[PDB]
Amino acid sequence: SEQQYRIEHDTMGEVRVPAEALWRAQTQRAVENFPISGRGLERTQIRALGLLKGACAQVNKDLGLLAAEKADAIIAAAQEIADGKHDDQFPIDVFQTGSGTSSNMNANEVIASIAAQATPPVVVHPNDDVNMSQSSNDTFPTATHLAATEAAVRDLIPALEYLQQALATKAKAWKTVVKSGRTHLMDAVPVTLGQEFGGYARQIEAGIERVKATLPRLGELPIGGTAVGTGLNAPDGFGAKVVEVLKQSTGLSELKTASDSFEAQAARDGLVEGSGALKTIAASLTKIANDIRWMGSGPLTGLGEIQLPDLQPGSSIMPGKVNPVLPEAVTQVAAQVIGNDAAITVGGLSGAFELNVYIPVMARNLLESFTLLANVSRLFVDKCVDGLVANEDHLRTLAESSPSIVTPLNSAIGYEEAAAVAKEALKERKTIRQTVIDRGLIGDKLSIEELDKRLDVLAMAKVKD
Amino acid sequence: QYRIEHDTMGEVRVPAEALWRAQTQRAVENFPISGRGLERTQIRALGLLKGACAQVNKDLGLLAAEKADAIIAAAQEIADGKHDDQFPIDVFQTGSGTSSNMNANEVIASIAAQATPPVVVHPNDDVNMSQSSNDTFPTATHLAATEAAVRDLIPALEYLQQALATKAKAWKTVVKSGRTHLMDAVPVTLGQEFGGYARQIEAGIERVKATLPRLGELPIGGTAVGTGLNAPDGFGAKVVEVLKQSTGLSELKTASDSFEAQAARDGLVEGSGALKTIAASLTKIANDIRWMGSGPLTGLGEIQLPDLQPGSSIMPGKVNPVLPEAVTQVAAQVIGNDAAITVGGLSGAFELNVYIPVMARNLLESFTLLANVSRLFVDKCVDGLVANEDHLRTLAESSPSIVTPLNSAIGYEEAAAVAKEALKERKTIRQTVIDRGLIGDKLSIEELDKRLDVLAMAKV
Amino acid sequence: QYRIEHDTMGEVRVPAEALWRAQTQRAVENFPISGRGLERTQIRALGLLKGACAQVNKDLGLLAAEKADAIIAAAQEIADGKHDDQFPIDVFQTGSGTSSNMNANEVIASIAAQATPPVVVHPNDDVNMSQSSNDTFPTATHLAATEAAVRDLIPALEYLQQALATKAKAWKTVVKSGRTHLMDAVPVTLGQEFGGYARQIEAGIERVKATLPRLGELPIGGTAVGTGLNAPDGFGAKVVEVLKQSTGLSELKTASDSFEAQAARDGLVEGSGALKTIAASLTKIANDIRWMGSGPLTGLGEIQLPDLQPGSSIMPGKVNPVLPEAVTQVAAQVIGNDAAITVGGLSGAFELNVYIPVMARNLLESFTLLANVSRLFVDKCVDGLVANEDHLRTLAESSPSIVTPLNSAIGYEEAAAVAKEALKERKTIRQTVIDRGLIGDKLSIEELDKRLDVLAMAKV
Amino acid sequence: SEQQYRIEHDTMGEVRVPAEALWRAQTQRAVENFPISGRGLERTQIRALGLLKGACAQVNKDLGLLAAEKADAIIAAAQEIADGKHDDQFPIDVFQTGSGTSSNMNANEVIASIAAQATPPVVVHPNDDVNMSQSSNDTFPTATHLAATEAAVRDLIPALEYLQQALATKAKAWKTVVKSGRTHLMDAVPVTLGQEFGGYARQIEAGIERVKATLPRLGELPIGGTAVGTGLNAPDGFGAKVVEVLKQSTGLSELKTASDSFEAQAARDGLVEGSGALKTIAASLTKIANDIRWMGSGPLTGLGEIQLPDLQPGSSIMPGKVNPVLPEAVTQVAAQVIGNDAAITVGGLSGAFELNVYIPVMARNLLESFTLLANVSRLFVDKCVDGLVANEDHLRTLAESSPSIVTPLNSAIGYEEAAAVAKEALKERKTIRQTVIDRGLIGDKLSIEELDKRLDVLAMAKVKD
Repeated sequence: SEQQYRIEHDTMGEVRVPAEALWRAQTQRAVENFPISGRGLERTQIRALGLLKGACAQVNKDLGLLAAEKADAIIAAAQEIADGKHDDQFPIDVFQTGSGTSSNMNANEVIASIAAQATPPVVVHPNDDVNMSQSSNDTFPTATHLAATEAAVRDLIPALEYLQQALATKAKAWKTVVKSGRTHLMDAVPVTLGQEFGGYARQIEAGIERVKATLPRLGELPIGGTAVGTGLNAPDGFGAKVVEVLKQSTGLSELKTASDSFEAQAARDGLVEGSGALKTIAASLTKIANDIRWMGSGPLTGLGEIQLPDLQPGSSIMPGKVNPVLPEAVTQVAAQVIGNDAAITVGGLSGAFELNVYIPVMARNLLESFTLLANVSRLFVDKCVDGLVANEDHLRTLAESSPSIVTPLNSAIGYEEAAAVAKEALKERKTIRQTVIDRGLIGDKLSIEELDKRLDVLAMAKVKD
Repeated sequence: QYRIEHDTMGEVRVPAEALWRAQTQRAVENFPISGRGLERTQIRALGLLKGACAQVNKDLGLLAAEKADAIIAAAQEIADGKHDDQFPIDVFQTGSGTSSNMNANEVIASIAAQATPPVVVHPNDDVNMSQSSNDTFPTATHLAATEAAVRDLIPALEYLQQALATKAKAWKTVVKSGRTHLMDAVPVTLGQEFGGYARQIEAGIERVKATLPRLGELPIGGTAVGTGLNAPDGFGAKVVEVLKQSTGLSELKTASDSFEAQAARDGLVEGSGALKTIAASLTKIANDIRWMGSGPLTGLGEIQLPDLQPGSSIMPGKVNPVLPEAVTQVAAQVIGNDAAITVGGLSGAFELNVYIPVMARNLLESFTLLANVSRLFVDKCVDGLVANEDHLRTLAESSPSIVTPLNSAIGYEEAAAVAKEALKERKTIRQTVIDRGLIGDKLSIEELDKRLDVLAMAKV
Repeated sequence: QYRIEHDTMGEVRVPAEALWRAQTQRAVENFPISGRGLERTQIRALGLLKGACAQVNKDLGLLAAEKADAIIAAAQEIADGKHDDQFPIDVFQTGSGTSSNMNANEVIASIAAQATPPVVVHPNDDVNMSQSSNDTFPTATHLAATEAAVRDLIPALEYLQQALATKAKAWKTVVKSGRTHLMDAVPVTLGQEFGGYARQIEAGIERVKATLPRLGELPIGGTAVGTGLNAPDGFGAKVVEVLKQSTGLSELKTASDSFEAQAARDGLVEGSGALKTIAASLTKIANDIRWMGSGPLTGLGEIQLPDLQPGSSIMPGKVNPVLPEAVTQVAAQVIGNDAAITVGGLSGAFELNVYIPVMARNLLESFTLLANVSRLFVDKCVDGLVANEDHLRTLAESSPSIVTPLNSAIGYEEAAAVAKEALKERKTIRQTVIDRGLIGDKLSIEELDKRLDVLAMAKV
Repeated sequence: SEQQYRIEHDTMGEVRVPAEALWRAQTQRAVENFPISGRGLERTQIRALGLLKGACAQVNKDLGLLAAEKADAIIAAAQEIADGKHDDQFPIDVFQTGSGTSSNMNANEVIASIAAQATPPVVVHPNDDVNMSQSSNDTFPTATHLAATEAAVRDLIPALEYLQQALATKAKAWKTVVKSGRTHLMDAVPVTLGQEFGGYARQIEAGIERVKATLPRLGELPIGGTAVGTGLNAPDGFGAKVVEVLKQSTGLSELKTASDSFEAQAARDGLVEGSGALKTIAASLTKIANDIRWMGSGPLTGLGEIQLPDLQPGSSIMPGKVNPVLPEAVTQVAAQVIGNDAAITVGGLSGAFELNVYIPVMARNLLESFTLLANVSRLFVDKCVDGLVANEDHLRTLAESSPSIVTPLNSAIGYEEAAAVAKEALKERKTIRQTVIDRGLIGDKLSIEELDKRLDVLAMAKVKD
């Protein structure tokens, strides 16, 4: 049958709210007001709002500001929200008012409805009780920084740690697997596949380092500053006490009150800082994934250096073809993180006076970047990196083929003559060794024995470990 | 509960009720990255194309009538959105969209298998006949994009432009002070400003339209690499003919070059730059409007915005410009999406750019956000705007820069001295001119008053 | 050694030999930020406009002949680049370009003061007559930008497109293996690929041309806020008339809306998106070319690039694709410049966008880099490219995916099994088909050989 | 008269080089090859190349690889280059080969020409001697990271420190200067001008923090890795010894050898990381500069909160008008840094195998961002921030005018009634105080004395210090 409504109200009047909804008047307005992307807060963001609302109620209870029956009912309802029992009750668009007033009221209203249908029913006012000592202006970006910290510490870093270990495992397994270095895409001097993969492992290690270095500021929460950062209508030390509860319940050691309470509301520069770390990682990952698909290019017309695990038929039309789908997923994610970074930057620069009103869009983009990076990193290990196989014979051949293996003769014959040696070898399809012989260079400056010691490609890659 | 399906890589457990098969199931397992799949508009576009392809194969005698008809019927179901739950593959799939192409192929086969009469079609040999993912998936993308441009954004933009033009006219004699550098300038009317904003949106429409020639190019018929191998002479022209007849999009066309259309997605980058420009226009229009609405008492107080919702969970009675906030945040998102599309576009290699799904995702999102926010910006903000005309008049008469039209009579340097004296002594411009002894051969009182008139000065 | 000049803020020490005056000197002191000033092209554009304005004031009887003639002569000197050392103000000046406008005004006055006969003109009252910085400086910007688009980039792009088209033709039967996802695909010809690249550049030209309608709009005549205060009826139309006659740029026009043209610089954002697209095209073309040239022995080895310089200070005899490196780095720069122009464009407030100098700087730089690198890309790279035809032929015949045209005879799944067997046993496709017993009712030997022909397969 | 040339040569043959030039064959080729932007290396980049070439020669001398006469002549010539005596001898475009081969050869050739015209002349070979133990692949990005570290530590940070001190000085001077907070551009609750400026000071302090947190990786130099990162043709410990010389001569404590020698050449992710710090600062600065020009907007039709120092006549046409030119310079710079960041990102993601060949473009953009930020920050202090004057009476009036001063009544009368109070006050142009009275709210929940204590605007801004 037809959609049913019950009446709710706010300070602007009465609103018809769908009968099955736990949200009330202000949420419903926002539903009518912002039907823009059709996407609302993520699971991670609803969880954070839930945890925060509970902690605030806890502290209000602790300080005698909110009666136990009310506080306990708000905390039980907030726990349910944290646990994901009410995600369908947050229908508000990402592209709502830029302070998140609407989503803050969403949480307030939902908690009130939950508390009213409990056993026994408990009446809490969405503003006076569930929002006691709070503004959207501290709580909504607090929930944002909390979720972002969580994603950094529990989601991305562990994934990156796992990717790094998988790369370092190839660095060790392939330490003496000689091949031709390539600079500018042209034949350079020998390296090992291991040394390359050690490179990649460091890119990822430095990525972990990058994420960590943002945490001291990504971790700052404005809770306590209420409307403008003055903390009006909040008790002394409210923010400190909320953060203490949140640190205890989440186990996130990096959460802290803001250094400056006006900076933490007038700006979301911490979100801009965190995005810069992930855009760096997108650059590292693009590089890594690219070298891997290039190395796996073929079977026959490419570089043919390594074999990637087959994951799915490559082509609706070319039968038998298999494609480096995982590196494609990695490089597409990197592109998304880069675009998201730019969206965060615009948001970040557009604050005015006491409030940056781009929190939902910045929240959306930063958290997405974290999720995509974390997920793609784990898949990159399990469905690509771990099962790579080196084509070792073909790789030694490549190493031996570069005319630039003449390079270690520089100290003996000089750069100019060595260049002539390389030009001649290649013009006459001769080996560097025979060309050296032919050009009359064996003598006091260079014996045959020195020439062979020096052209040894594995020796030339100078394996350190 | 699971059933076994197979592909050329072997056998795969697929959920029993699911209409997709082996290749789709692997994609579900391989790319759980974002948890978001193709949008409604993309699924629709895929369905229409698959029906179009089967129509052409049928017309040309390549695909038997029973098989073609079963595919056409099934693709129409997909197009109409009866099977969106049957497209579970992530956006962040293989960059050609092979997985989503096979997803359409597999789901069509399953629908056909249970139709009346039942008909067995092979996902590769029949439903993918004469096709590659490399031409069809960007064709569906460019089809979705052209549909969004023409039927969604342009109309929304036309609606916003009309609302602004309406204000340009309604407020044509509403004089106020111009501001340049944020400082008191000479007189303008609120209407002039809104005529400015209306042109920005009109120019936005021109900017979207200018991209259609290349945005509407579809690589269909180029198959695997652009050469048309395995497709018959004229497959593309004919599929595009069918798509124009069914969709009514006049802008669709075959690619000028069938290699450019698969090796690159430059038309998507081009489309995005149009959108990026509109983002910038909309940021400006929206900012001016929130600044004009600022107060009640501590800002500029030029106009009143329709109340849409309580502004503050803590500050009672306060109302906030929530709609210009939606707009400016949508603009930011479009700028981000543009950077993503840019990274994708520059990253092609040889016969295939393999960033189609991320490019497609970001371009289509910018379209929808812009179209949706634009309509709302009219109905919930622009239409209800109310000018505080007397306060605006007061502002127009308060700017010391109204001394400007005296330049030709007293010269810039003396006019500057008039301005500075007026300001420092808290005197009017007129009185300062008089005080400084400028009435005489230089300038009559009649002229002074004629030229200091703020409504004349705004030159409607 | 210094002399005293003054403005309405008071007296300023100016270097004695300098032709600029008080307002320019303050700008020199206020903005030592980048150490870079207006480019040659910008100074030229300013000079032409200032002469154009004096011409119109003269025609309309607003500026006496002696004064107008002195200004016209002086502005022509500036235009021809005889006084670039007299424009020392930083790019990062007041965002309206007031400082550079006064710089032109002051230098003109000084030139006029020492001309024959000598003529005293006032920088504000005479040389700036009927003008603001708010219309003239963006007019000069849009004039420079239109000049760069039409006389610099488009011709360079036409030159690159011709060089690519030449290769498209010269190499039309040079068969090689296609690559999609970086993996062995079906056959293409090198020419087809280069036809692809040529279309990208041809589409680039179309993309630049499509921006001219709005890029060539000049706010001239709108003066301080867009209302035309202090300028006579038709000042803009008339200045633009003169500029078209002198420059021969057919694309210059007055603004559709005189407020949009000063409140925003959206035409610059639009122009940049065109350039950004070209950056992406050029990255792709250049990458393919460096990858095709990769080796001598450890890469793909498809083509040889003209040697331009020793590649390595340490690796003797090595040569590197230095020109595609210049191109791809130019592309990056253009993408950056685009982000800068975007931040500028969205940041207008009321009657004036005050980011004109940074916008102007980045748009004009993208133009010059692209035009310059494009010409070089032809003369020092594309023209001299040499195809290794026999190696390419070997690649075309080596791809296991040449089994593809058998789909209609043996079906996708069997063809896949043929490919996999060929690869695993190191057998040819033809032999594998035979081995797997497929010759018969399905497929004759004559047909197998007809369809496996790589040059036919590329379908020229 | 006509341009004169002398003949030089490299391994590709003979080149005509302008007679007054100290560069030789390979530089001249690059001049003909890359006439793209018409801009070459900056003063900072030539200095770094000069310092590096000297240190390499020093270490080669120390280890017995290069004879004293040769080393001493290279070091004297390198010193002259470091000191800026030969900037006109680096004519090569930014948009040269992406490893900087050309600029590395530029330095090698110039040093050789200097050494030849010394007293007595000393012949050093540009490859064999001046480039001993080096590649462009380690030296050019070493000179880049060195210059970037220098700009961070000696240029930006000190400027930012100076901007921060100037902001904190206003934070203290204006601590009790009450005014109306603004959120969403609408009347909020009172703040002081000081609290706002404390916000800004923290944004800049967190910017210093951001720059510092990149240094451990921005400081890594690949010197020692030579061609591919294997250090072939370099002695054991070459990089360590060069860095030791460079640390001693520059006083830059943050310089260090690379953690992974292949990461430091295959990538310039450190440059991407440094750019992310500065783009965050661009966001902070845009915000700060914006609030300042808005506060200074007027004289009569704006917010009229503060007076900015006049720096120049504002308008060629509007006489007497003065414009916030410095904030305009700040916000334009911020835009440039943002665009530069994106150019760096593209470069950073585009590496292949053993070498990222986008070093010149990335170098160009990062260093520019540093210079512009450093210069604009110092001017922002001296020509704007330091001499700001608060319009204190007008600001108290603004504070007293916001209908949102009803906010501290929430705990006494409830959010809904307080909203009705604010709506009524404003509809009937009454004060919040009188409206409270009129609505019959003085009673047991709220005395007249409590109502006056609570509406006190300076008390409501809750000054902490």
